[PDB]
Amino acid sequence: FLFSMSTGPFICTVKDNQVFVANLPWTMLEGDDIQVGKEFAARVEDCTNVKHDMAPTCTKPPPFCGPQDMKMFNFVGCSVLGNKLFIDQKYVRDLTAKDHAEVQTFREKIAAFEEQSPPPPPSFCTV
Repeated sequence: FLFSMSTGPFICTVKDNQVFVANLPWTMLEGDDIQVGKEFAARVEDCTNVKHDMAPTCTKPPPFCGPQDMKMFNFVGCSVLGNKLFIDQKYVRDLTAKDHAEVQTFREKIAAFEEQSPPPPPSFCTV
């Protein structure tokens, strides 16, 4: 398809200080949080690969995994997670009001297309 959407929680882990949420580079840990990232990452690997348990009671995601109920929108060319934009799996910027407007226009066009010339992806998916 040309669109998919979901609500958290998403899989969260850390590699080389980089926090990944839904496979996107959400934020990077510094200072006294670095070791916390290491412990968490270990916990995630143990929970997932050894216990075969992905429940938060096992993984215990720290607050740096972001809001556990944030929304994700996937378009052709880019994705929005929470209020952050990613292109080619790289953070671009925080969404602006205009960006949110494009998201709703796209959702409304996808709806139109469904009951129906598919909508083009939001302009922010380019460059």
